[PDB]
Amino acid sequence: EYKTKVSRNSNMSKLQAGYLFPEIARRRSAHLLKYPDAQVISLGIGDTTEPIPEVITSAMAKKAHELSTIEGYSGYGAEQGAKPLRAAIAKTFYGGLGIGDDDVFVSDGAKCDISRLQVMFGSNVTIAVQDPSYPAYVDSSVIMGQTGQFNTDVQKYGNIEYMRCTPENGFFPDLSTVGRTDIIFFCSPNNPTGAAATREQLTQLVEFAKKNGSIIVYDSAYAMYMSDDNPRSIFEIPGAEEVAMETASFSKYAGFTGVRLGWTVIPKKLLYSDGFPVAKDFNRIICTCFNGASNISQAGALACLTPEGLEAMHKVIGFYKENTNIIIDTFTSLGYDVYGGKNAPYVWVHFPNQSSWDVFAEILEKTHVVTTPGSGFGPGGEGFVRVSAFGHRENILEACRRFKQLYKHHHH
Amino acid sequence: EYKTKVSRNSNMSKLQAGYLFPEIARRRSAHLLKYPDAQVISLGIGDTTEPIPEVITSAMAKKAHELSTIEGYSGYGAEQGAKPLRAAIAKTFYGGLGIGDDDVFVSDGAKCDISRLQVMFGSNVTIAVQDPSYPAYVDSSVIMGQTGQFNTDVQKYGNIEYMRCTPENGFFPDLSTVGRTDIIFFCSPNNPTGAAATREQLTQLVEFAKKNGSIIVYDSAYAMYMSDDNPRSIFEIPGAEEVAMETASFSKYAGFTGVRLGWTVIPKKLLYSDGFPVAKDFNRIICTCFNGASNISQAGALACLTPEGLEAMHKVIGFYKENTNIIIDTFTSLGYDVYGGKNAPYVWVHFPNQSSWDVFAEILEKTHVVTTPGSGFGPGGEGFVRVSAFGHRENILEACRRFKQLYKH
Repeated sequence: EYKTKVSRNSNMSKLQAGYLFPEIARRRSAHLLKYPDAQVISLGIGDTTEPIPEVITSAMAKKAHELSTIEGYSGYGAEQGAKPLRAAIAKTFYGGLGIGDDDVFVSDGAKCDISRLQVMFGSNVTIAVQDPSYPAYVDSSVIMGQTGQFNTDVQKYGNIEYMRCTPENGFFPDLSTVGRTDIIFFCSPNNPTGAAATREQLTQLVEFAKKNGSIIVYDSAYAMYMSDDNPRSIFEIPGAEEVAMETASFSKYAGFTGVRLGWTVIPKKLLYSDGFPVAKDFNRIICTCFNGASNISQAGALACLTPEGLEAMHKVIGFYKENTNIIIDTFTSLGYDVYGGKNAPYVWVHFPNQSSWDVFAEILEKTHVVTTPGSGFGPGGEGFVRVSAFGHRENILEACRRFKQLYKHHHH
Repeated sequence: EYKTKVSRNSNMSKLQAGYLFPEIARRRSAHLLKYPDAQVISLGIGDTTEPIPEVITSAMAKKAHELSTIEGYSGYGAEQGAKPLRAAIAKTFYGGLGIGDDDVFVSDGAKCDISRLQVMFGSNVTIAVQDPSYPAYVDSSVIMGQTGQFNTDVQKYGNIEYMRCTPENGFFPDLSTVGRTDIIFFCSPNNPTGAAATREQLTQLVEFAKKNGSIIVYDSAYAMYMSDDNPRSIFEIPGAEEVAMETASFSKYAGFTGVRLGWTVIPKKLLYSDGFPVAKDFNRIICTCFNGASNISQAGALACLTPEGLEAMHKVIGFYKENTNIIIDTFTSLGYDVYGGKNAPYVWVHFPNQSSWDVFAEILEKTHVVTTPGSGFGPGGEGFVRVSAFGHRENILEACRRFKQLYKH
């Protein structure tokens, strides 16, 4: 067989396996070969299951129809996004926090923004992540060349600062034990633990970043699920504008998981060590490596940020919050320690003295329910299982009755 | 003022200025400040102007409505793209060329694919590009750290192999003078020259890559504008499957510039030096760094690849090709050497002994038409100007009558 003379990217070689969620998909397929008549319920990947509100899809269809008229047709948008959408985002989510429309960059999703920010930061930065955290932060770091090899003894890539978040520290890092890095990826409410940082904790985080001269990348993707009285944006902390940016998405709010629209906010006071504004490099990246969110997706997002859109999103979020309460009540009834669920549409269940992949496998085998093993979100990680609350009501109720059957003899 | 201690990415510092088209749009904005009532006609960035056919928009609207029903709602799609769409692409554009549905990766656009491919290749590869060429290839290379600084004496970034394409060589490089690199970015029909490589030239390119152990990244974004009888896909050349991948987009065929859908084709027999298949690393990038093309955009694309869709696209393409002819006849009547326009919806006009940025500025100032200066596409480059054919018929006619008035005399 012919082979080229080009070397495989050594950063790709550093990666341990496939992305977590593809590997789950594999095990689910293998399960269905074993049990062809199983009624599988997926509470794994956090994918929304209910229809997008009519107020939102009507706007998208209307925009689509307009594209076939002389008067309504539009080509390329500004790659930062439509001005009225940037304005609406700035007002709706950041009004009072000193964010201008020009600080908002509209994307096709937070996942893709993470990787574009990582292209911008480059191979020479060091990163810190919550441990556990959404696996894309770590994986994007490895791909960009920011790390060493994976150490199988500690289950960590070298040169990443994994800030451990545990029942014993209230799922917020002990910052006095955290080494300096250039970047700090910080998610609140956190995926997978569900923990939302308090104002006092975020204040300490900003103070930490300011003293270390770090940039915080704040992921507020689940902030609309907040029930506790905690900040929804990092920009609520005075000083955040000198050390933080924020990334977010409509995915979990509007059912936009397949529609594709997010944003990143980068303040004017966020500067590199030479005084260069970070937002100017992001703008370069966005103009050269991206061609903007879909015009139809942008019109949907614009429809969301209206009285009727906002009411529709509250109703949807409210439905998934009650799904999460059912799940919480289920595991608590069975005697497990269950974390999260209060401020986020998933629960973080403690299965001490077992490996999370084993618990994942046992739940899948016995109940035909897919969950997510905690070690998929990093070594801190082990052994919790994340259970998603997204699903039709009857599917959630049925999953929970299957859990009850599986776990009835465990406690006490 | 407070500054962090994070060091600016030194690859960002390398970049000589803003991206080409934003910098033009700035000059356009300054012009409208100076003359608020100027009737500006834009023939700069190749943005489509005609409405998307109803067959396509009706499919997208229907998909949008379906997302509001229990039965029609869908969340995350496969990051690689809906299997029926990957199948439609494989069959429609590559049927008979040995391309399987699993070799197709559906994206939100070719510009974004070039960047994802460059993340995949990483910092340690060297690149060759046509000179002139579409600026994203070079800029993505600089961003990924594949280059040195910009050299102002030659107008080139260090460590990039600029393959010279000229009227004199038929806009195809003398491959015996081209140094070995890992990657060869090749556009056919080329943007900005309009030149479409013949089957023999492409055969030479494949033979060149094979003996050098290079990967060709073939950009066929304008291939549907082909008039000459030349290959539309690199995979028409036997042996391309061992050395080449292809990228393309719906933007220019369906007016999708704002809708967002393209694809990359990576063949099973394309392997890194250690035997590892390239498509496998691409798939890993796509699962980690991307969440899939919009479901509505995929529905629109699926409707394009039907008899009705293909008919609509043929009609729109034919319209823009007539526009191009008008532009060619205009500049030829004025005594300019004009290249391209046969196989692409833009014309490459030679303005001898003059700076293309100066020409761009004169045209804008005097006629209120925006063009693209050739130096924007690299040192080879100077001083040509690219004129796009995308526009309502009346605006193309008006723009041409403005050029005639300015130059005729």
